Amino acid sequence: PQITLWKRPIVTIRIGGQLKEALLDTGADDTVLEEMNLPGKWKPKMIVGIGGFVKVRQYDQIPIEICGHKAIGTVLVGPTPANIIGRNLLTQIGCTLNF
Amino acid sequence: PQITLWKRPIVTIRIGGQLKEALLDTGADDTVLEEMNLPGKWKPKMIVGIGGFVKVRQYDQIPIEICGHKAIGTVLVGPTPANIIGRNLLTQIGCTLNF
Ligand SMILES: CC(C)CN(C[C@@H](O)[C@H](Cc1ccccc1)NC(=O)O[C@H]1CCOC1)S(=O)(=O)c1ccc(N)cc1
Repeated sequence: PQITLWKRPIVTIRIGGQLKEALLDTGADDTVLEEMNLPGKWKPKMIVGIGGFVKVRQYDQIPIEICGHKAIGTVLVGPTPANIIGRNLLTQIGCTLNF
Repeated sequence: PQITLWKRPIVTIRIGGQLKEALLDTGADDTVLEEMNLPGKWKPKMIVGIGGFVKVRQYDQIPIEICGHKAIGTVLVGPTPANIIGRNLLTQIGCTLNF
């Protein structure tokens, strides 16, 4: 699709057999989801945003779908105020910025 | 242009007669630049990011150019780890996300 930017680029994603809303975020290297459960082993990671450093759990090889586009990727979980789809997945599904 | 996302979508902007690099950030409602001096008067504002709330200065009607595209808009200045161009300007210059 083409996603315009006068409103937040919120889309529907699928993870862990559930549908959620997430922000398509070109300014995030990595994908971060608000607190939830994911299966198996996770490493702790540090990310930096505005406001400073946040400790999150990194899950590898997580099946996920973003507007009908399927992928398996790394997904960080922790205290973010918004589900965020970052460049690791945006590139995978072929997303570009155009003007 | 078309800007791909396997690397950070960093572009050249012009503001206050200087060229700087900035992140095209679909996940930022607003444009925030690292500390700099800008003409005239400013209101304080609070923004939220992944690590919490940050106090910034809001300058209105700032002439700016983003990758060859000229505009006048709101620009916030504050302690951000990166120059970021948010949806206020991205929409103006006709940015979309496409996949
Ligand atoms: C600070 C930039 C460079 C990186 N952030 C992405 C930005 O798009 C960030 C996304 C966000 C949306 C909603 C709530 C909180 C954060 N928006 C942001 O700060 O909104 C400010 C900027 C102006 O208006 C408000 S990030 O969240 O810290 C980030 C960093 C690393 C990873 N792996 C994931 C996310």
